[PDB]
Amino acid sequence: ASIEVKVQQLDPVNGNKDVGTVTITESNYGLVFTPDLQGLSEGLHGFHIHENPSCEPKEEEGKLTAGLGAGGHWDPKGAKQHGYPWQDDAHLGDLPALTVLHDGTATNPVLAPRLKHLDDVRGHSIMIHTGGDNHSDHPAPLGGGGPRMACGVIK
Amino acid sequence: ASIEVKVQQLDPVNGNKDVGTVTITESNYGLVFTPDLQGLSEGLHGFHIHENPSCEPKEEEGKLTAGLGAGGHWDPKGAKQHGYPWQDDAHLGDLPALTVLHDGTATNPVLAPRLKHLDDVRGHSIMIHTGGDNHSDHPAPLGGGGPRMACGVIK
Ligand SMILES: [Cu+2]
Ligand SMILES: [Cu+]
Ligand SMILES: [Cu+]
Ligand SMILES: [Zn+2]
Ligand SMILES: [Zn+2]
Repeated sequence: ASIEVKVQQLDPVNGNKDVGTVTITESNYGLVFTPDLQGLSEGLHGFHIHENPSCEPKEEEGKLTAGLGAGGHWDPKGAKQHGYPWQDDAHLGDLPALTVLHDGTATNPVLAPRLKHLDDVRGHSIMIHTGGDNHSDHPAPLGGGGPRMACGVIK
Repeated sequence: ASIEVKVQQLDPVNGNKDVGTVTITESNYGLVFTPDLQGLSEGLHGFHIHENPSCEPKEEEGKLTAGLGAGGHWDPKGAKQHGYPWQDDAHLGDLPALTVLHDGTATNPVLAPRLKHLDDVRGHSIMIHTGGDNHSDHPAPLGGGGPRMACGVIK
């Protein structure tokens, strides 16, 4: 079983652009997210499951903000803090950082040990940030992910 | 946990050079390897625990080859197959690939779900290859890691 998520670079002005997919599979140690993306800025990128199954933008203080429609990091256990994928008292949506190579592609799979079944993540969104993820709210909030650069809805 | 492993770039001729550390800690989901490395080549690199507690070279067909003193991938359960970090019938030493950014640094931690206790890795070595890791023995053996670029002995 698997879930192929279509991911798009968010552009509230001229329209979202397809950048590939992220395929979710189950392993004996948790859900595995295998990316097949391209056209992205090289480096480490914050990667988390957000609460709403939406990648639409939302007006925030006069600005149509990319991906705000997805809401915050998925936190069904009410951890109320950003952490490591292997930290029990961190948002359940906190996944390992995504690696984008020099050529703008991302194909390295990552494991989210706290997620066990595919049905558990359906009805939410996967977000890729412009910044990275140090898995802490220190010194920057939410791992320093910053703006939402790409997103897909898990169905 | 906390075992700070000193890592060196391997050069049997010109001499080895310090490139930083890899700190190993225990999490509720397995051992976490947190790198703090510099001076490495950009890209994903094969990252595995090798059997011998040595990073010394060894003669291969008359050629003193970097890191061969470390032996092969640590495979205490006799999987005799290279695979994913979350694959039970793969070498127990198979870790997630290490990400080295454009600037040559690596700070992104990775989880090895099948390694449960610090002591299990003591008495072995941690290897960073020149090539990447597709977590398979095809089309290249041992994930295509190829030559051994950097290494550290786990005390
Ligand atoms: Cu680059
Ligand atoms: Cu996020
Ligand atoms: Cu290796
Ligand atoms: Zn979070
Ligand atoms: Zn292996």
